[PDB]
Amino acid sequence: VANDKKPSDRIAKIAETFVKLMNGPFKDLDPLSIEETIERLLFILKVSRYTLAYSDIVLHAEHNEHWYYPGRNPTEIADGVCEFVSDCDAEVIETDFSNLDGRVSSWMQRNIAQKAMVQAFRPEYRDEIISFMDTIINTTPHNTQYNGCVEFTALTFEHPDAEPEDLFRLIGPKCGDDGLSRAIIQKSINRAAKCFGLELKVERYNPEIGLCFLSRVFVDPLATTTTIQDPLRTLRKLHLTTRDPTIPLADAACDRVEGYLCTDALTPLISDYCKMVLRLYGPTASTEQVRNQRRSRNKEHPQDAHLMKQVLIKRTAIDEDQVDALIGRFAAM
Repeated sequence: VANDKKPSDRIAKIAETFVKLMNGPFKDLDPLSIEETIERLLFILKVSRYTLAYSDIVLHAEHNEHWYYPGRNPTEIADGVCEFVSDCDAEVIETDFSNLDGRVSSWMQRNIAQKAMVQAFRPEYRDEIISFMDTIINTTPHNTQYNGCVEFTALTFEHPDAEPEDLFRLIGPKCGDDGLSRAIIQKSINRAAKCFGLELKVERYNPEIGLCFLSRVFVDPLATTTTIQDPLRTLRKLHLTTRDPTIPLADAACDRVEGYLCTDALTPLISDYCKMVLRLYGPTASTEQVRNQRRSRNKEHPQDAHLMKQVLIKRTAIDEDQVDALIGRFAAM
């Protein structure tokens, strides 16, 4: 659903200041060769060749590590999240956007992303990048840029008397559709989204139900960095498999449970399901080398185990006796 909601006059100066702060000290850049882009990490290649270099140079710089979390290993993500929650003393807010790529306006697209790319890249490459942006208007970096712009707008609205550089220095971790911010702008974020024309969903941090971030649940971010898959999103749908019909059910289930072990080995109410899938569909599945040579293969802390159990129960609103009964039923099947 395309939208053409231009922002107000005042917000334009805030957006320009945010873009300039994003530019930082990297005035000049050069495009990457086709071979280097191909070995990095059709239609994706032509934009990737420039966008990967732009991200790696500007968005992964010294003065842009405060907010651009997108682009780091999951261990690095967990470390950053724990550091941010320690800094904010467990006072953080979560942002959940609905169809951001389908809702970003033309003015935002042509005044944030296009401006940033043109300022980052060399003048001799202006035509190619502008043509690529025009083709885009009619991937990953766009969401991060939108999140950074919205964070800058919120910070500018919260403290209009501070210098833009100091305001932007407080930008918290942001990664695409998910991000973190101070809880003091919980109500003012909705007005900023309305001014830009975006829809924002915000939820106050609650230790009883855990914290939601990148479909990951932090059981107790104050002390431990233990983290698990989001139970709210996956439990209601994990019993149904959305793989293509051509794949046997056993191979898809095996890949799903292998990923779950790789990410959620010691999570209550999921380990039992994964083990029962491995016990039932496991022997009936095909050879694992066969599925490793098949395209659809990629189409999918012990100390606080008690606390993780209680946090999962709080997340799923299931009584402990009910949880034990469910665990017994799952294991005995």
